[PDB]
Amino acid sequence: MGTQKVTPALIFAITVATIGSFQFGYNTGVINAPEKIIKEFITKTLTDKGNAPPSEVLLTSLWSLSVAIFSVGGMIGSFSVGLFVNRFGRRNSMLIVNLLAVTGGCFMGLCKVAKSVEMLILGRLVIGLFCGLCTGFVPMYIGEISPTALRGAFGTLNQLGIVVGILVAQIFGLEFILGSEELWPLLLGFTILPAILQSAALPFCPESPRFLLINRKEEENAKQILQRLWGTQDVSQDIQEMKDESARMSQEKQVTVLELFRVSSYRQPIIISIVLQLSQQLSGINAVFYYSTGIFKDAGVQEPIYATIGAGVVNTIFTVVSLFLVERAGRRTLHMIGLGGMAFCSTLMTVSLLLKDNYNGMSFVCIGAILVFVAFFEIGPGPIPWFIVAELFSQGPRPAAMAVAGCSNWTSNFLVGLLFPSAAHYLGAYVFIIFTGFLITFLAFTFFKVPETRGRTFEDITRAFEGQAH
Ligand SMILES: CCCCCCCC/C=C/CCCCCCCC(=O)OC[C@H](O)CO
Ligand SMILES: CCCCCCCC/C=C\CCCCCCCC(=O)OC[C@H](O)CO
Ligand SMILES: CCCCCCCC/C=C\CCCCCCCC(=O)OC[C@H](O)CO
Ligand SMILES: OC[C@H]1O[C@H](O)[C@H](O)[C@@H](O)[C@@H]1O
Repeated sequence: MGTQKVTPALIFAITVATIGSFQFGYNTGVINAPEKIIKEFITKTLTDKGNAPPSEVLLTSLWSLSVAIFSVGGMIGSFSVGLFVNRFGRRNSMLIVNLLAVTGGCFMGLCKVAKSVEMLILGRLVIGLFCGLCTGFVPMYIGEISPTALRGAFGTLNQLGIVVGILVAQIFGLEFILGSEELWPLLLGFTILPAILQSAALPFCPESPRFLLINRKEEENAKQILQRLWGTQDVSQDIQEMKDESARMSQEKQVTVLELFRVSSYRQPIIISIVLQLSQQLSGINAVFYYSTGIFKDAGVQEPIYATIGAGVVNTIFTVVSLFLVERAGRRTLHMIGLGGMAFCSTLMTVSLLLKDNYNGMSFVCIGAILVFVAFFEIGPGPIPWFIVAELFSQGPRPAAMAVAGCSNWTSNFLVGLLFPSAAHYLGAYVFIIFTGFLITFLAFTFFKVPETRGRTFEDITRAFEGQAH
């Protein structure tokens, strides 16, 4: 660190940014607990308007739309990240898009009194747009304001906000909290509250000093930001690194999404970036999490909701473990340990489910395998893919790269949700071997192809890719 310090100003800026992370986690998790209540809302709304009651097929299809349109919004929003952050700045983009959060939140909060299934769906779409933007904005901002020596640790706070968001959503989802037939619209509308808090705090957060110096050529203002954030007058090493990046950006053509795949020095890190997002989603994490309640039930958990909240707690604990290890073990090591551990547990899910009707003891192995799967997920594959894309690129290509990588993350999530039910229908317990196959494939990819980013400047990493390309 040298004379660099973790100041209250720095902790403030990072924590305020991760309110967006919290929003992504909350909106991801919140819809699941009130599924039956929301289906009753859809039924009653259709018949209140005079229609025939929907079949189970239509209810399932409208429920699935309500859930999945969030991912569609996220695909669009994440892909749009580059547009916003280069035009408005990183801090200013986070401020502006809270208009989407409050709007989507109000649509969801008002859909019941408006007796409108359309408003629920529109609300989920709009909050999806917002969350997709957040998943790119937050690790970018944190990556650009963090001291290099702590960039991974601070990057992991993005995922910590996400898993805290999921857990709070699960806890609120309880029937005696906000998950009642009465108040479920408030469960959804809750997302307006972190938006108001974040929006009030964001003006007092600095704009990215990298955006200021490199994109806007405001060296003096950037230097003063760093000096305050890092609690030291001496920031020459970092300013000169940014000036090197400014020279680079001035010497490279304006970056487009398509160019990322055409240029060898860009194609290596964008393929790494995309494959790392795939390793996160094609792990099956959201399928395992969503369907955990039913799997727990089938293995004999009498009160499955408590096991799923237990998973949410494990989810949080091991994100904190990752936080404390990622600068020591490095990104490569934690990502590989997580992928390998998940491959073991997903295989054990298949084996235990195949055996449990003959050997009941294997029921408990199944329950344990899901919990340990989540633990290994958060050791690396949860936190690292979101922030590592910021690390793999210099200032110029970073927004387009995070747009592409973030979109690939949301899109692969969408595909898992779309295809998993059919795959499970044909393969039964063997469906989890599909995730095992991906996990192993990406474990091999990570070992051979993913560079260690810990403690390295963006310019260091970029020069290394150019050297490999040459
Ligand atoms: C202007 C007044 C505003 C209205 C008042 C509303 C406050 C009540 C709702 C709070 C949402 C809770 C926000 C939770 C955000 C947590 C961020 C996070 O999870 O941080 C992870 C890690 O700590 C990163 O440092
Ligand atoms: C009504 C009787 C109770 C039965 C139900 C109790 C289970 C509720 C808690 C957690 C479920 C997991 C949700 C939190 C994690 C979300 C994982 C996820 O990926 O959710 C996406 C899914 O498509 C959704 O949108
Ligand atoms: C009707 C039978 C067809 C099957 C069901 C209909 C299709 C569902 C499609 C996608 C669901 C994806 C769930 C969306 C919520 C997950 C949000 C999330 O946490 O991830 C976002 C992104 O992946 C960053 O990680
Ligand atoms: O903790 C689970 C969450 O981890 C990561 O943030 C994923 O991007 C998200 O899809 C998942 O729901």
